[PDB]
Amino acid sequence: ASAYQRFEPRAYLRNNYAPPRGDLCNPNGVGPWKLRCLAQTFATGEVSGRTLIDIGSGPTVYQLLSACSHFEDITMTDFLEVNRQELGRWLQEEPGAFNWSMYSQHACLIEGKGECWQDKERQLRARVKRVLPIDVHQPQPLGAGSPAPLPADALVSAFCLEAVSPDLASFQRALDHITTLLRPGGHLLLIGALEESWYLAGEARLTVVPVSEEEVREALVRSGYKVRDLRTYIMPAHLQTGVDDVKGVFFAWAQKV
Amino acid sequence: PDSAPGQAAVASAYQRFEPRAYLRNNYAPPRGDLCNPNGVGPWKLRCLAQTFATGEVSGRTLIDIGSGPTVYQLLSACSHFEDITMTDFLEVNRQELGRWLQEEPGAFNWSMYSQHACLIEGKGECWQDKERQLRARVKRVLPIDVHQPQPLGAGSPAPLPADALVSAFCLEAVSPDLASFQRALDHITTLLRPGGHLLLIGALEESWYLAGEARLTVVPVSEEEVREALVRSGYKVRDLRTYIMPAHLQTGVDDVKGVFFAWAQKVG
Ligand SMILES: Nc1ncnc2c1ncn2[C@@H]1O[C@H](CSCC[C@H](N)C(=O)O)[C@@H](O)[C@H]1O
Ligand SMILES: Nc1ncnc2c1ncn2[C@@H]1O[C@H](CSCC[C@H](N)C(=O)O)[C@@H](O)[C@H]1O
Ligand SMILES: Nc1ncnc2[nH]cnc12
Ligand SMILES: Nc1ncnc2[nH]cnc12
Repeated sequence: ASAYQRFEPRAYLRNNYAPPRGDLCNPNGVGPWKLRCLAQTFATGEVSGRTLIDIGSGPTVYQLLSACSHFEDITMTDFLEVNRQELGRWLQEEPGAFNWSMYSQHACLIEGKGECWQDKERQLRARVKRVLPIDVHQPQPLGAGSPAPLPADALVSAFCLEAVSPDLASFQRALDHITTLLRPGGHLLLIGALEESWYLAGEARLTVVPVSEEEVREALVRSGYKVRDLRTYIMPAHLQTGVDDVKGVFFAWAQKV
Repeated sequence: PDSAPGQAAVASAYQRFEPRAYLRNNYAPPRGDLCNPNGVGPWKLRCLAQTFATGEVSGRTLIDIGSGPTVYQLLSACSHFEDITMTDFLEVNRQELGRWLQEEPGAFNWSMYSQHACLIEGKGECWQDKERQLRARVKRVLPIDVHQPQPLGAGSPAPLPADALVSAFCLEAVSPDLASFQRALDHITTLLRPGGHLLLIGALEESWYLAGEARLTVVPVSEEEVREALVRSGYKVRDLRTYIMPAHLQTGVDDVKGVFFAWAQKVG
């Protein structure tokens, strides 16, 4: 909460999206697995519409690489100004931007439509209309007079809720909050840490609520979703690096009813 | 008649061939643009990928004829051959390949090509692994002159006869006339085992191209002239496709009208 005031974007990108965790060459890593989950889901053709909002974007864009060709209006979000700034640098191809090209390349590989990674990035940059503040702890996470088209046809969120909640109940409530952003029938792609209790972001040490796959499932059900898919990636030893105590990564494809 | 004159002219002209300018001319945009699938680059890689994808072209040893300063022509090939020989007439080109082999920063950057080849091969291979494997499998870089009856010389280092040949934009670019071209095709053919395969890529109806100061005179050939030459040398033509160069890609770096890709198997 106040702890997020020390959160360092570059340290976070370093710890999670640079080697080893960010190596994409080996298909058994967390990176390729996450991209794979995202791509397979959209390749189904069942997740579609006009508008999409990414909840708790942080300083990362990989979570939208497969989504962007299915949604012409995209809203990115985060609670921190610094994350939003870091997003801006990439979206505007400004100097010092993080280099997401490995991931863009990999989404292209996985998707298998012969697309060059540059076309992929252009499209993503083209369809992201706005980068907005957000606080999942608020009943109206986006605020009141949001420039964001509501309700969204679809939601994405990776490593936010559990990462910003002290306990299960808070986790459950935050999920309720963002769900009100989602149109009935809409879709939610939720990615997150399993059985994690802390992670580091430079000088920031974040407290995390440790959640299990069944708990995530139950929270989704409790929030009014049908769970279409819930998969688990177990974190191999060589990717336990001192930056957290994550045990695994869950991917959930839920649909609002 | 006498082949020494024409060959002498060609050797004289190539002394001015500039690898960086040539690379810039043909492998940087717009000709190098890999994003448009209708562009020449994507078409070349695609011809190679699909040929190797048949699984019908394999063995232990491969020789790339007239490599120049480029490696793209081996990207799809390298997963099918343990031992690859690269070759060029010009030391400056050989040095260029040397820089890429050592993975120096000053080396020309081929990774867009490596990536694109990974993309269309469709095995989810990252481009660093593809590159890593090409570097490992290139066992030597050798001088060569396709006009000599033994293009690699006598007692060459190369494992002979090779199981397969690749050759991109070499023969026509160094043969003053059709007979020269034919003779050259004959010479490289002696390097290949019977039943082996040759993958030939080249310019169609081109009479000149630029490589810096060097402006080289090319023998313009047609698809049919190419086919007959392959037959004349002892090959069965398995595949001969043509790409017509788009007007927007005719940049004044040459007068190429199109590009040919031949898949030929040496009779035996
Ligand atoms: N109260 C709150 N409401 C909404 N987002 C918050 C929040 N407190 C912190 N965040 C954001 O939650 C994110 C967790 S990490 C960033 C995750 C990123 N989506 C990726 O996939 O790697 C951080 O960007 C953090 O700034
Ligand atoms: N007499 C000869 N015998 C064999 N190769 C020759 C030659 N004279 C010039 N060459 C080489 O023929 C090449 C033509 S350029 C094509 C290079 C590369 N294979 C490509 O795909 O882009 C030049 O590298 C040139 O140095
Ligand atoms: N909080 C976290 N823990 C483990 N892996 C992550 N990847 C992104 N955020 C993470
Ligand atoms: N000499 C040449 N002419 C036309 N296109 C080429 N691509 C590579 N070399 C070429």
